[PDB]
Amino acid sequence: GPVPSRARVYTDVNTHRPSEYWDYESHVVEWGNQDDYQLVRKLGRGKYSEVFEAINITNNEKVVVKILKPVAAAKIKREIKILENLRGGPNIITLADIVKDPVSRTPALVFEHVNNTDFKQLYQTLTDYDIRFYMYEILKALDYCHSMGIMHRDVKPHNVMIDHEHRKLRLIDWGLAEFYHPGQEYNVRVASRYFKGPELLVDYQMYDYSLDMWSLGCMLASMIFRKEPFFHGHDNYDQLVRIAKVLGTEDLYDYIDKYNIELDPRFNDILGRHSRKRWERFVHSENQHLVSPEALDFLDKLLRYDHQSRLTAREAMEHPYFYTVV
Ligand SMILES: COc1cc(CC(=O)O)ccc1O
Repeated sequence: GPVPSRARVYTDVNTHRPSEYWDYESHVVEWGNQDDYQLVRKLGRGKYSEVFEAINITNNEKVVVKILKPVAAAKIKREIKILENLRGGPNIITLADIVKDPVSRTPALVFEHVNNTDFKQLYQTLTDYDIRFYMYEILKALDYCHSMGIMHRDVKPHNVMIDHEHRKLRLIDWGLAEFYHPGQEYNVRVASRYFKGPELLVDYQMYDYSLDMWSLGCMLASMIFRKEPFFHGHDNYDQLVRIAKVLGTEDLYDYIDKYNIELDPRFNDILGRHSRKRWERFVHSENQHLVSPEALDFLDKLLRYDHQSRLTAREAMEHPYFYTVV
């Protein structure tokens, strides 16, 4: 069977804490007043919620209301506990209230408002300096949540809200987040296709905070190379082949051999044999001003098959790529 794995940082952060911190099932939700909020417009609808722009009538301030779909109780308590645990942390969205929606009869989470723009609206037009600046801001959020024993598991441009005018960033949508417990096997059906780490794609369940670092590398590659998405898979299987056409198949086999993982046999007819490509293959006249030797070295240290070999969030903050950032 598979070889076990453990995070190389923040391994035992939950083990030493009282059960109150991480046992979300036992958490008692403190309800606010639903009449304090007036819904203004629907922003979007996903698999588990409907999101609205609203106004807090007690202070005339703009807020965002996420009304959860009646799909599951466990997911709701987990998200609430995580948001309350991380509240006030650097670049973490602030949960302002939790009210019972009168129509859906489900919880409605009330958040601070950032801007009607997600990072996906801006990330393909930033300057070199702004890519470094905002990447450093995302790292502050990731090191904080990892230091608090939490993995986000859905890092992607849509989950980074940016107020470009005020140079402010928030990491949102903690609905897939989980507490890291060493030796725990987790569900691999997390993160969006293009940002899924190889551990999810090869069905390795004992993953950790390092999954968020792969997703962050995918965002960086997309920004510096002006290729969205960087790894453009047609489904979860082709997603791994797209990665192997860049990182090569030999390092993929070394990864699965290290953890004694057996690839799904469906890969026998689609994976092939691919050499590792040099990062310079992705540089062209249109993205060259975003590429530097420091950006390429940093990217190379995030996009590694072996989750234990990737930079941690704190090591990433130490990288030369960020030396120019004030
Ligand atoms: C679209 O803006 C926001 C979206 C969300 C949604 C979430 O955290 O799941 C929270 C706060 C926001 O400001």
